[PDB]
Amino acid sequence: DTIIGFLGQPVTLPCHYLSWSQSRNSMCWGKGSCPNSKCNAELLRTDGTRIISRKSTKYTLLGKVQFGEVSLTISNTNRGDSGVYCCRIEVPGWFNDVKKNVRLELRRA
Ligand code: NA
Repeated sequence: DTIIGFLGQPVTLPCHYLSWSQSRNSMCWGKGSCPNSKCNAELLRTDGTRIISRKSTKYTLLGKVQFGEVSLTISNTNRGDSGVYCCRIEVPGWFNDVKKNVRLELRRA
């Protein structure tokens, strides 16, 4: 997946976990491709119901976390926001987290 967005404007990087369970799941977004464990350069983390942690108010989730609507919205993009991002759905048990890399390209307005 490559998302194309405009500089100075927001973008939404898509990430969905259809069978999300409030008592079982959690997730994080990070900058760079997903490492073996957790998120590198974490930008945002949820528990089962809500955002519990955030790098800054530049990053948010517009959808419902409870229903696995965990697409990341990045306000007011600049060139440094370009590149690969990691969306990581944390799943109970071992070696089974759903990891996904999303590339973001940005163009001049
Ligand atoms: Na796991």
